[PDB]
Amino acid sequence: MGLSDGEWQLVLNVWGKVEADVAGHGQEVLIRLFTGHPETLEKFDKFKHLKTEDEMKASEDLKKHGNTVLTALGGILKKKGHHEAELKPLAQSHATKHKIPIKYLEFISDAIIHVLQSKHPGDFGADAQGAMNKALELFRNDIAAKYKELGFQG
Ligand code: HEM
Repeated sequence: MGLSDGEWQLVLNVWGKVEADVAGHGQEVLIRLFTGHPETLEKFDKFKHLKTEDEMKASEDLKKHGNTVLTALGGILKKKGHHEAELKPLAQSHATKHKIPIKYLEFISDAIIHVLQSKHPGDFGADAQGAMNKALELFRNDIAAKYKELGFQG
C-alpha cells in the first residue's frame, strides 16, 4: 500500500499546480463531486440546496470550504506515508457528527483525479494518475481503520 519515492515525487509535482490556487481547485473538486454524485450533496447543510453548477460557483462558502478540504489533503500528502497525526482529527470529524461513508471518500478522490487531469495534463500523466490514486486509497484506508475505533459503520 505504501508509495515509492517516485510515486511521491509524482504526487508532489502535481500538487505544485494546486498550490497556486488551492481554493479554486477545491471549488472545482467539490463541484465535480456534487454534480457527479448528488447524494454527496446531502451531507452538507450549507450546500444541500445548490442545484446547479452556476449556483455552486456563485457560492462563496463552497469555495472557502474547497480551500479547507485541499489544505488538509495537502498536509497529508506532503507527509508521504507518515501522516496519521493529521488523520485522527479528520477521521474524528467525518465519523461523528457528519458520518461520511468511505465510498464518498472514494468519490471525492475521483473528483480530485478528474480536475487535475483536466487542468494540468502535462503535469498529470499516467504514472502520476496512478500514483495519486494510490496516495488517496492509502488515505481512505487509514481513515477507515480509524472509523472502526470511532465506532462507525452503517
Ligand atoms: C479528501 C477528502 C476530504 C478532506 C481532506 C476533508 C476535510 C475536511 C475538513 C478539514 C473539514 C473541517 C474541519 C473538520 O471537520 O475536520 C471537513 C468538514 C466536513 N466534511 Fe470533509 N473532507 C473530505 C471529504 C469529505 C466528503 C467526501 C464529504 C461528504 C460527502 C465530507 C463532508 C464534510 C462535511 C459535511 C463537513 C462540515 C461541513 C461544514 O461545516 O461546512 N468531507 N472536511
